[PDB]
Amino acid sequence: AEWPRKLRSQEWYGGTSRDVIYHRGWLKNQGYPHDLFDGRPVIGILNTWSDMTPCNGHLRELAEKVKAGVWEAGGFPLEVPVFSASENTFRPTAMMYRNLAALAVEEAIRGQPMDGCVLLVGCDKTTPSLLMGAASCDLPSIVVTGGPMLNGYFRGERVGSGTHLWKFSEMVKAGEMTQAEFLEAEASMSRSSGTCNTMGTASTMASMAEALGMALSGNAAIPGVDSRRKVMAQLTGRRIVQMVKDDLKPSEIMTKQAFENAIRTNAAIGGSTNAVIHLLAIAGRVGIDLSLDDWDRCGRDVPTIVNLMPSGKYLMEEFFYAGGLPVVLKRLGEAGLLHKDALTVSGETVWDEVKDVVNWNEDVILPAEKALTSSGGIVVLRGNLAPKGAVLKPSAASPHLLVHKGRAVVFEDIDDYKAKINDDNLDIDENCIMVMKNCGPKGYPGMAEVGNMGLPPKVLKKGILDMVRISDARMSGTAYGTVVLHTSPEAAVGGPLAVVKNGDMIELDVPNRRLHLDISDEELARRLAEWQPNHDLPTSGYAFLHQQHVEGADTGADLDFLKGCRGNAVGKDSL
Amino acid sequence: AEWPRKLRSQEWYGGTSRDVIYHRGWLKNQGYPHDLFDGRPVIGILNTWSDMTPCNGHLRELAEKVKAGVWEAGGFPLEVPVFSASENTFRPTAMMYRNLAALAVEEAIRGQPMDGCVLLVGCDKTTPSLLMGAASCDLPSIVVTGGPMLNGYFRGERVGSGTHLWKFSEMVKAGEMTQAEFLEAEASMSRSSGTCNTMGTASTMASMAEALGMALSGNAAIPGVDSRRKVMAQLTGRRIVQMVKDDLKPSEIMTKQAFENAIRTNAAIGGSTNAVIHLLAIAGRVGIDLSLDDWDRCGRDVPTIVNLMPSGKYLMEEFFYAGGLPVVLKRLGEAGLLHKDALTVSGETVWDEVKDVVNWNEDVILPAEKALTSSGGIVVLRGNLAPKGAVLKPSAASPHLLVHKGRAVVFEDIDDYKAKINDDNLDIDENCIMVMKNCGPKGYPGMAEVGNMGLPPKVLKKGILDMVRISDARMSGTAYGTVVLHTSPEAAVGGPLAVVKNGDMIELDVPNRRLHLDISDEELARRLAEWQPNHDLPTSGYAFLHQQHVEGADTGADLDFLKGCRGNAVGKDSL
Amino acid sequence: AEWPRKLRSQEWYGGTSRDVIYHRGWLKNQGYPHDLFDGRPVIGILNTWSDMTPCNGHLRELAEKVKAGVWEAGGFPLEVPVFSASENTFRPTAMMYRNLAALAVEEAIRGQPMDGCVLLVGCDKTTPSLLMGAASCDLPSIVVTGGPMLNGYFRGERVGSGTHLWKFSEMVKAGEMTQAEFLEAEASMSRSSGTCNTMGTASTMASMAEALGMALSGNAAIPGVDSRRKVMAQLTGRRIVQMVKDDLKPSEIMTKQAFENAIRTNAAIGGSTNAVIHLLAIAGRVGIDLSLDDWDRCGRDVPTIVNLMPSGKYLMEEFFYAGGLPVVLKRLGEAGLLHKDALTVSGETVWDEVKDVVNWNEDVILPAEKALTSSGGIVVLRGNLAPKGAVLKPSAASPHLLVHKGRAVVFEDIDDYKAKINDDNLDIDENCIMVMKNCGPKGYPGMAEVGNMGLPPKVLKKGILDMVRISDARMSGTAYGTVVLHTSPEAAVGGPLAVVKNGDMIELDVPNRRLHLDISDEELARRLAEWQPNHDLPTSGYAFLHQQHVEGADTGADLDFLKGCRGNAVGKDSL
Ligand code: FES
Ligand code: FES
Ligand code: FES
Ligand SMILES: [Mg+2]
Ligand SMILES: [Mg+2]
Ligand SMILES: [Mg+2]
Repeated sequence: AEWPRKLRSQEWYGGTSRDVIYHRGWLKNQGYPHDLFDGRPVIGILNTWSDMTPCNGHLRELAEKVKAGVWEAGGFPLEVPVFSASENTFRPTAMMYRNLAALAVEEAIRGQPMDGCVLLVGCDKTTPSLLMGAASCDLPSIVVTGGPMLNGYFRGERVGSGTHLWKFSEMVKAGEMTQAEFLEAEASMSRSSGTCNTMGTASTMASMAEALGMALSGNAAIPGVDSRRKVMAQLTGRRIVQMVKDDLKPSEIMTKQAFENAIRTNAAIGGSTNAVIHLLAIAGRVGIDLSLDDWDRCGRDVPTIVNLMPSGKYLMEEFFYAGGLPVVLKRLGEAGLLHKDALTVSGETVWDEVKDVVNWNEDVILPAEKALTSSGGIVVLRGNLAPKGAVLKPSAASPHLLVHKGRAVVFEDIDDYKAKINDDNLDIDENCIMVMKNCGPKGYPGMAEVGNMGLPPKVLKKGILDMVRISDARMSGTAYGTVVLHTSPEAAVGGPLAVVKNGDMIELDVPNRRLHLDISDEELARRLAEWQPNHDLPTSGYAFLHQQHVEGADTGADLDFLKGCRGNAVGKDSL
Repeated sequence: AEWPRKLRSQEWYGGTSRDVIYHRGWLKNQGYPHDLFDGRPVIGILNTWSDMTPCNGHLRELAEKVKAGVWEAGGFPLEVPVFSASENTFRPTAMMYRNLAALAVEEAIRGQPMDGCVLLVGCDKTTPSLLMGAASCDLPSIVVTGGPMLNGYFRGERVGSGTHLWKFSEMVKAGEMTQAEFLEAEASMSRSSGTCNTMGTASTMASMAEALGMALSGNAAIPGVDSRRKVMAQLTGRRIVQMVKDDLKPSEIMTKQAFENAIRTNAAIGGSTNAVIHLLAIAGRVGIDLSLDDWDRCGRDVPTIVNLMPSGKYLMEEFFYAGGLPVVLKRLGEAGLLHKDALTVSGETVWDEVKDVVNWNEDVILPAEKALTSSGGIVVLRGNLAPKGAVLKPSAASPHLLVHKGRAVVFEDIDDYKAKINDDNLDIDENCIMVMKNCGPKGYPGMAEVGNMGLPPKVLKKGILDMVRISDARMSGTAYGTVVLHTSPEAAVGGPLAVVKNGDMIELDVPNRRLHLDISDEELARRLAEWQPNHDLPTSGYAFLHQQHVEGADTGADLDFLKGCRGNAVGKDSL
Repeated sequence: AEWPRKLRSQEWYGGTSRDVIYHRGWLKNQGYPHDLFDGRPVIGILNTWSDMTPCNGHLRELAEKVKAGVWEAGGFPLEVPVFSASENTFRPTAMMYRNLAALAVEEAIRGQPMDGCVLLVGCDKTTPSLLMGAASCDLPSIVVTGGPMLNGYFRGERVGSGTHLWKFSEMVKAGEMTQAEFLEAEASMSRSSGTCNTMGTASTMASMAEALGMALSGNAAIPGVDSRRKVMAQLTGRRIVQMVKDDLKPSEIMTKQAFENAIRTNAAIGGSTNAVIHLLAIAGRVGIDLSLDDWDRCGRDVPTIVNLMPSGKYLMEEFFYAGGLPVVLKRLGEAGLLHKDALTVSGETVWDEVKDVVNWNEDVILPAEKALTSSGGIVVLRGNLAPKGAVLKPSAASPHLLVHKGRAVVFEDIDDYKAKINDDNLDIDENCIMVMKNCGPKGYPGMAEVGNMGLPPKVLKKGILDMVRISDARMSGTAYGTVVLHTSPEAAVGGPLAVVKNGDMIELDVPNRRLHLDISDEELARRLAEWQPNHDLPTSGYAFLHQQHVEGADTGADLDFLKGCRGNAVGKDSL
């Protein structure tokens, strides 16, 4: 596009009408030179900082670095806080507030005199909520990630965010650790400012951001407190001004190719199962046709080569010193698995960004023959038990359980699980299949990370730590096990998983992508004909709104009316 | 000056040596793009903010604005706290520490990789101490003034910072007010963030710096919380980068013409007497030839026209709304009393910055025919009693006492004064002459603002509020009365003032600039013969340093070994 | 100590006089409830933060954490920036300004209404300068250390702060490495906020302050960006308030035993040679008699068990995770080498603080029988060549060189060596004694860190990296080799070292603490008798102050008029 030209902020700040004396005159009450309003690019810095989002606790400092970049680059920077859907404070689950955050972000961008956006995110759900909202305006935008925490440690041994909460609490159930030992691990578990240091949802959506092209190369793995995270922020501030002038919009970056790059990247890094739901959501805002079948297709025969927990051994620091995601993207290109000419916010293709990087540790970023799995992509299972799809993370499942048939042990909701799971009389053993209902988008409500249900203590004491588990919930990106997730449609809407009865037999078969309830079709229609809701039914509030409008996990669990891209047209004026 | 060129900051940050890797490499630990060390101007922003300098309490917010401007102009901003000699916390008196703060500032500038300086100041002694430090280096520098507080308000009346502290405290012991009522005025007295709102030292020094050309036009009177003060700071951050490229140095702005512009401006505004001391010290560092007589000469027949406490009626807000110092300066050029071609930090002559401005309240900036005084300049008296000079602020004195003769009532030090003044048995009437010694630079120590002695209560209860007062002390810029100050040599070093005796007659003659002790030259000669120095001289500490090196107030009371300009040659390196 | 009682801040802020109405009314312009002036402890938070002290980059965040603690404990926190003698910026050498900064710190304490102090330090010379300053007032004070940077890395390997600086630049001279390779490591060398991460001066002075009891247990090794740094700062804020109420003064803490504890801790951790100078300076302000001989006696037979560069293999991170200084202090006590009853700022004895900690890594905090050295204490050599003492750090020297005789190669000043060192025709071998003069306190001036002269490139290429080097300079605490330092008296004040000529025989016998010039008493007699002092002594500014008053390195290189403790009596009032 051509420059100079009238950007949308001049609808507020250019000219001489009483309307612009009002807008420009009132903002000057903070000491701004008059020429800031001359039509140079006005940059919104959307900031999800918050004392109650501790994973992003340093993003105010990151914001100052972005500002200096905009100043240098000739723009007018302005910081705008936005909804921070913090993973560790929000109950019933931060997943419930992702759409709300996206709503507020979209309105905050379109409603106000900003020409381009910088999106400062970190904790799990902040990255997709802000990308969803900016995609619905399609103004030039760029991601700055806060970064992982440093390695935690306990008893001279490496500890990873989340993954060891599962390990320790199971160990405690198995009699291999006391709750007091667990407590002492607390102080050194999260011990710098940043996001979970395993390959959880935070680290995955940072990789997805980088691999879509929405952040400068290297953005994903730089530790939160590392000097170069602040360099990257300043340089992002410089770039965005230039991006506005050129008019490099999100819709030119996140192409079908870009989404396929991010999908094969999730296989390579052992990405979290929530990337499936978020990438779908984000694509539904950009306007790209993207389905569960693209996920399954693209991740097939892509080895998981990044050696981090929960699938592997190390944490985010090692991955960063190994060279980070640009080394994964070079590999994907080297193996012919990359759209090399995808565009990035830098204005270079992904290949031209990464072509010359170096793997500094083949124990962290593995050679293709020593991968954790030769087909690392998440698998989509279908069948009468999950007619709209269900997913599993192969890089952290048990091989002997990937095909398995056992007797169903049913929990009607999460409170049903917590009541029975420790009962020593619970009729369950290691061959059984644990099934849980009503933990989906409408059922939980919010689709909580509870599908990685803990094992019966009496199985754990035989030294068995895995079992086939099925639910319509999610699990943490930090979790592991042979867990079948996102079962669609969810029970709370009369999907077949609502009618599963104890004793029923179920067949899992990953190679044939098959999830089967072994009852006749007559018995199924009969059970389903008697379905009813067995979950909470809100009468008002945002909970009501969510209950009425949230789609299923198989499409991204967006709100139906919030789908797609609504543009950035300035409204009528306010006076 | 050649641009581009290698600036002194490149001695630390330019090239590929082991030494440059150390220096550049370490600063980089804060997140700085490598191109910031490529030779752009590095701008040190010297901040006198401290939680214990309340008058300067908003300087952090101002420093951020200076940084923004620097980034804009393409320099490299680095904030650098420096000693803040707060007038209302430091005891025995901030004056003692003025030189200490100029020493620290001078070394902080030369010892580190600044190419130009920004001087963030406010409270009384911060302005002179930072200007003294920078003059001794002569790197491109520029001033940002903190700004005066809003008006105080007690019982619907205007209350002024300082001036009403003396008015109220004398009314208390006159029997016209109670301390209880004095205390009620407290919280509405100093009720915004900034300096004293009268025409005191901070308002005078702010004007001095503008009048010298060391600060952008309009700097002195903007209220501290007025949004146009932050605008001023941002524009100053832009322009310091350009002065470094151009090499606009302090020696080039503070010429002799500049200093006379300053002296004539001080008479026009009825400025603080401390302006005399501070300005002699500053010219002491630039190396300009400036003397007491220059002061008497230049303020002669310059009418005081700024109707502000303590000479006049209103406060700094009123001054700012009428037009601030630019009006005053223009009137000086219209009157033939301005060096119109003296150059300023802006690159323009002073006349060019002021010649078009508009006086918006002649009740505040008075026309010459209504001037508070016809000869507004501070006067210098000489005579056997002050061989090296004493000063008096006529625009806040009583005309009928400017020629007076009377009986000496003599106080040996400040304890003796406090011990005697309120004694109704003291032989004193309104026609006597109050004399105090041992309050000078070495005597007090530090030359405290105690020269405006309170009158004896019994005189005050006659409705009388002015008597002639002589001492070696200073007085606040906010004080008033017919007060003879800065008497040199001070008693502590054996000046004539030391041998004045109760009952001696003294003659004050201001038109003839005479201050005469009426005793025979043989009698004064022998009285001095028995003079002995003070006891309990400080044997160690800064107090020791000050006792050995401070000069008399007749020259600026700098330290003898700190006079002059030592330049800005980079030192040897530390490895 | 009685509580409640009148603290010294009430001299400014208690009661009803106009003097107090001025002090208290003016600070209230920043918005403080009246009751904050009720006499609760006013805590001065002395901050050495500065954009030009990048090693202390985060101390503003730490200051806020301290304030919060002071609020919680019921005090009135006020932050006061103070001189910041940044090692990586100041030139000629930050050591020149260590006393300047102590001067400022002292006056800012006694001159303002603070009842207690928190010292926020990091970079080498900040820790000692605020400790000297606070020692000369004796108000209750407590230290907060910034903390070290995270490990650096190059080519997947660990790089140490400063230590790898000397290492790499010597490999370039010996042909094993290019300047351009050197430059690549720079971006990953200093990669988080904090101090040098070897066992250098900052690490050592932080350890000395914990060893002294002047800082809370664990204070020393917590990295800058580690979340327990912020906890410690808030815990310190709480504690100082109580210290003021109890009146726990530094003279109560920094006892002879406490200094012994510090000297022995230095040996155990292989600390910097600069601790010898800084500890004596600090003792000179407290009034405790302490000598170079105390040093030699106390470190004898104390093995260095901390296996960090430059002496060992690892960095501060690993030291932190092994258990830090508490584990070291604990071991001294287990070996009978600890004053277990020395009292700390917490009101507990050191042994009571550390007696239960756990060594979490025997490779980093070694067992005695695996120590780097069995007698790790710094050694004090005497002899005709250093009649007043010289020092050497055994834990990082070559043992075959601790008893050696050789021909002297004499550089008369740092410019002399800089011109001679890389000339292949320089007559020198791996058995000569590199001697260099005129780098002492007065000579450099400021006693730069240059005693560890880079070897002759032709020797380095034979694969030799160590030679006996002797001077009156310091070296970096990150330095290694068989280096003799602080040779007293210095050459510039006519000490023997001044007169060595090439070819003189010098003997170094460390086990016998002897350093000998092999010439006749008469020939040395004659040599000195015709010695002239340096020409071009500085005649103004701080350089003159320094030339006139700095004592020798053998007493800590204070200024003579600053030694001792002048207390905290509030001065006369300013009005
Ligand atoms: S809890 Fe915030 S990233 Fe996991
Ligand atoms: S006390 Fe600060 S300007 Fe008067
Ligand atoms: S340069 Fe600051 S600790 Fe080394
Ligand atoms: Mg999550
Ligand atoms: Mg004053
Ligand atoms: Mg050092």
